[PDB]
Amino acid sequence: IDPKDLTFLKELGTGQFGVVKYGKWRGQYDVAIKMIKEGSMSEDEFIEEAKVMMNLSHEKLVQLYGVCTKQRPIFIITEYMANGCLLNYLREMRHRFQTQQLLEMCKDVCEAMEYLESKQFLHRDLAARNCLVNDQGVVKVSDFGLSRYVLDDEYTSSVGSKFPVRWSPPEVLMYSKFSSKSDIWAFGVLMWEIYSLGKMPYERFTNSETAEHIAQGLRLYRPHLASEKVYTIMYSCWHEKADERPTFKILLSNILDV
Amino acid sequence: IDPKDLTFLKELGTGQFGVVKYGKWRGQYDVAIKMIKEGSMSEDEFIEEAKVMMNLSHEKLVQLYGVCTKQRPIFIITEYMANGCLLNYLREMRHRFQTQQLLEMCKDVCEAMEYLESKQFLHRDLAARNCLVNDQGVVKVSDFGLSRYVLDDEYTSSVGSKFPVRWSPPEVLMYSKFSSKSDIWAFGVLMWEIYSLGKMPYERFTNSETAEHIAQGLRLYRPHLASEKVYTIMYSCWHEKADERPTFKILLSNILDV
Repeated sequence: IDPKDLTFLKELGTGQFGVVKYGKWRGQYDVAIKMIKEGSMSEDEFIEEAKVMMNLSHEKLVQLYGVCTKQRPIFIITEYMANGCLLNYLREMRHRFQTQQLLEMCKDVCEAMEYLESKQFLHRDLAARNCLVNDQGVVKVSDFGLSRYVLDDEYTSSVGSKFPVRWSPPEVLMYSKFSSKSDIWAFGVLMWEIYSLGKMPYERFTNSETAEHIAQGLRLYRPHLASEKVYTIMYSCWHEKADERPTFKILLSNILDV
Repeated sequence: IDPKDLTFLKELGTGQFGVVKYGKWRGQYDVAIKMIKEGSMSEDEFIEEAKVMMNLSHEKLVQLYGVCTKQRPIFIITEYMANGCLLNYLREMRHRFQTQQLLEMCKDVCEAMEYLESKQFLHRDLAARNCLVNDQGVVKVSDFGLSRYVLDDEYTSSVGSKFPVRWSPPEVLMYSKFSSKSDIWAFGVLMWEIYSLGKMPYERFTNSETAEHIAQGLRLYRPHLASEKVYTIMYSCWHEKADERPTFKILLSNILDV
């Protein structure tokens, strides 16, 4: 797909596969190049997923411009985000953050998650680490792709694994019950990450300890920067009964009038 | 611990935790700084494994210098390797090798592996992608960070996410039974990678067909740049019956004999 030759300057780092560099595609589009390894991925494996992900377009989703559908480290080309990942942004030196802009971030993410919701597309791993910020301060969700879809009512996929845990519903922390409502739980933790200015969820807990506590009733406390209403919103995402959880559509409305 | 008395440069090697970056340490030690991430993994956790890794040392093992687990993002500095990973090395400008350079590389890796074996430390992910090459052309094995210094000879794990199936023996393919002989198998495949000049194992297969292929007792074909003798040593690594697969000391003695 992507004409393998384009401008290239430095690199960025890593997300879910390998090294992501930087360059200019079509002499007008700034891009980040996601590299794999010619010993795992292939032009025949992701062709399906590539087309499907390109079906995902929204100003709040980091866009996949194209992929080098050939063989060797797959040179996938995405939207260059000048300010890096949200996690590093929140902790930014000069913490000049007002609740006004803090909420805007939750809004940018919610809009993106809202359209993914509508499009019936699960993110699987929603967290501030998987969100990028561009030169304008706009937060857009990325690291989606191998992120699941849905079918009759659920699935299984890779049996046995290590999930992020903190951003996961008690359902998944035990028998990996991923659903439309799984991303909802993680979105609340993300909101928490936002109002926490980068604070890692469940700090002072281990993964095994965090897992046991969520089931018993343990939840995230209100961050000093969040208002009572903002805490209500993020907390609606954590009902152990997935059915009682709101949609990104509702989550979007409530956020718009806080 | 390590006070950040480093500078900054550019892109570098990767690992399942992430990529690394360039800098100089305590005068003139070229280092590649890897991130473990923010909060996710805590200072206390890595401390043990850090002590354990720094106790490892062989000129054919990429050395860990220190840990910068200073609350915020945990960093690790390993020795910088100018030519990058062996996989990239095998395909790039250096492509024009000779059997002499191919066997030398297998020896470098077998020297580092024999050493790990004597220290009961297993490398659960040996592949060409995990080896790095310095400016002298020396090949060193890396990314054995998460690897386990298993006290007991039989090893059990947690497992999930995905598996580098193309370098795994059937008992790892079936229930993650890693041991010394699991590395031997993976090393044997690495040899096939060296000799086929950086080609991916079973590229027309899928992770599932590869498992079926191995289940039939079939392995990786003799590459045109390997003698019947060189093929005999790598082929031994894939015996199926774990106890019929040679030790790294024997493999190294085989390699030397020529």
